[PDB]
Amino acid sequence: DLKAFSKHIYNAYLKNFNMTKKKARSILTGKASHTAPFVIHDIETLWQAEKGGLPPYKEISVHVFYRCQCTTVETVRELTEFAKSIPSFSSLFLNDQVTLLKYGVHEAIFAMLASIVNKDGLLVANGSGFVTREFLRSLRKPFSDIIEPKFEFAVKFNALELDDSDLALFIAAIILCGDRPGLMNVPRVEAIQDTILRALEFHLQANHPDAQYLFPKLLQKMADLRQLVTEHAQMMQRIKKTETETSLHPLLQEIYK
Ligand SMILES: O=C(O)CCCCCOc1ccccc1CN(C(=O)c1ccc(-c2ccccc2F)cc1)C1CC1
Ligand SMILES: CCCCCCCO[C@@H]1O[C@H](CO)[C@@H](O)[C@H](O)[C@H]1O
Ligand SMILES: CCCCCCCO[C@@H]1O[C@H](CO)[C@@H](O)[C@H](O)[C@H]1O
Repeated sequence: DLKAFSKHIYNAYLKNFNMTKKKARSILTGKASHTAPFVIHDIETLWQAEKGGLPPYKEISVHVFYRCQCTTVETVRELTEFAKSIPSFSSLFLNDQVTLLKYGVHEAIFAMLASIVNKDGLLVANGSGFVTREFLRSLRKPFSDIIEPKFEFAVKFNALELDDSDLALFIAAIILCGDRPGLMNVPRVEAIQDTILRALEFHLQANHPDAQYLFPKLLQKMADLRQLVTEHAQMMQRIKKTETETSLHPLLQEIYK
């Protein structure tokens, strides 16, 4: 049953991800709690944020880079358990599960990223802090170059105004993608992806009645995410080749192997 298929993915989304877009958006607006997030806009406030774990300190731009690794790695662990909560996904052999996570987590991460982003920055520390975009721009290359492209995508992505129910299905479609290199059972995954996209279109018709061309637009965003991630990978291989003092989390090294 497709209606129940969708609802199961929605529950897995709520059960496995720390913050919903509804949570984040209320913070970024200021309705939620009378204590707004602590703004990190420069070195001082960055230091104050740390006061109130990671590899040896090298410098500020690299410190930010490590904080980013921690969030990506943490989000990978949530995507893994969210995917595992999808019965269709757990029926695949374990190696096929790894292939899809290896080549899908980053696409899923930059799509979820938009939920905690606005034109001015993003949330950190579970909504307790807000890092400004101008500050992340002030970092030295190539760390400023690896951050700014995501904001440009996030702002155009938020213009679609998806709610958490849309995103749950949207993320499952990104993970269950038959195009990944080295997949063993392509037709199985192709079928699963087709069921999700069908349920996604069915969902959007109900959830966004007066939103036209929303489904083809999201398919275009999926294509955009492949471009964004591929560019991100090149910049990562740049850091690995030119930033000797910058280490990489082993899990991410396996993804970029
Ligand atoms: O290849 C990989 O996967 C690793 C390299 C990723 C580097 C690029 O990361 C990004 C690019 C654009 C936008 C956001 C991010 C990082 N993310 C965060 O949520 C996030 C977390 C913490 C801080 C932050 C905390 C305290 C002090 C200053 C900080 F900057 C900032 C952003 C997204 C999960 C990817
Ligand atoms: C199901 C448990 C037994 C699984 C044994 C099959 C191992 O396959 C390996 O899967 C990896 C991606 O997942 C690839 O990177 C490797 O090249 C491939 O050799
Ligand atoms: C939690 C899983 C998400 C992270 C996936 C990382 C997978 O890395 C790959 O694992 C394969 C066998 O495990 C190796 O054959 C590949 O060389 C390696 O690139």
